[PDB]
Amino acid sequence: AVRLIDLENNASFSKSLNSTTRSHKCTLPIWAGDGEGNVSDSVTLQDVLANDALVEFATDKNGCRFLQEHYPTENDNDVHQKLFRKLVEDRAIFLSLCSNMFGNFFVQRVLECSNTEEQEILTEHLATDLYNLCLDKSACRVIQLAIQKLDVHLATRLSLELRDTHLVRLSIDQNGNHVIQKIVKTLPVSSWTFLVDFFADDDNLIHVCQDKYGCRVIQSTVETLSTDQYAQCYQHRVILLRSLMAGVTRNCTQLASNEFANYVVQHVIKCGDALAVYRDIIIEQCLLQNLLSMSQEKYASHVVEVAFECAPYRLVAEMMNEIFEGYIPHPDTNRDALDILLFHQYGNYVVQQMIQTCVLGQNARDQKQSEMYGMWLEKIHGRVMRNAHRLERFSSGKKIIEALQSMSLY
RNA sequence: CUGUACUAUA
Repeated sequence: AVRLIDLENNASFSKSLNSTTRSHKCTLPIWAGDGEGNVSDSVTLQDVLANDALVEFATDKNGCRFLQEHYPTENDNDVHQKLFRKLVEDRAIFLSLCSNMFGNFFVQRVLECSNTEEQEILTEHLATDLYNLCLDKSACRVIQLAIQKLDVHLATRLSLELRDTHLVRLSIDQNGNHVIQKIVKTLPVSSWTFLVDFFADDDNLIHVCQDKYGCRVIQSTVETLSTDQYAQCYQHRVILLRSLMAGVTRNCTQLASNEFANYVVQHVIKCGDALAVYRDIIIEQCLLQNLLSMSQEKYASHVVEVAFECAPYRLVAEMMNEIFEGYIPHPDTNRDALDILLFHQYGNYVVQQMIQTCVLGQNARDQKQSEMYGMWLEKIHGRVMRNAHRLERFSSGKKIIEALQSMSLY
């Protein structure tokens, strides 16, 4: 028949008429309320589409809960499609609803029901200002649900927008860190290798690693790059881990004594396996020659404690020899390192661990190692006995004496 | 006389 070109009707009054609300706090339009901030029972999704009020419901708590509850999950439903198109016609409106205290929860809902086609236009909108969406307290939850839910090439294309950005700022941010960890915990290393190249710099690693939030970023990266373990005929992850663990090893002395970085150092020491070489470097270059000072610190004494727990015998021997005979006695008190750590409110925990390691190590298969652990336990016992009159009045001394109890130091 | 962090939105 004859062609019919149906243009859409111009309506530049919708926003001006949906800007009228009852409460100045709510944004729900007055045609849809019941007077009490709730959504009237005659209101249907066809009414929302007809009055062009998707934004105004999404910016209100009860209107957005209405949208989330009645949003059709099926991708071929007509109302689903019309609502999705209203969401994504304007990029700036979409990025406003992502950054909205309430609207984000709707955006996450359309992610949960999405198909590759929808994910493509969602990804293209998010990529234009991904970094600022990651800093936002509301939009970062959208970004993380995207990283989980998108097809892997789409999420890769998204996370690559973070390259050449101020990643120190984003990593130590209250909101941004959980994005970066999500990337590292979900996407293939090929999608975030620029993070490992960024943390290869010493300055960036220290600033990010010595932070409330960035130390969890560094630890999540180390966990993901090391958990590969075997299943690898080649490497790649080993070279990336090596590139990162290099800076940790070069700056471990500072990191081990920091209020936050101590936990990353403990993870490296405690992990073993693929991190077991790096563990050894940390003890030989940072802990050794500094056991007495680090065992007196609030943060580093946990590092010394896990180092006694997890080290191989050949390093336990050097640590024991440093405590027992590696320090000059105090000029006025003639006090050695062991005497200091017995009565010290942090170092007592180190002494309790030395005893535990020597007790567990008596059951080792090698005879000489068993005799050496027995020798070290006997040295600690003698000093505890010469100071038991004072140690029995402390909780720590009661723990120490009960640990040395009824032993066979063969 | 007992000693450290993050685990964030209605």
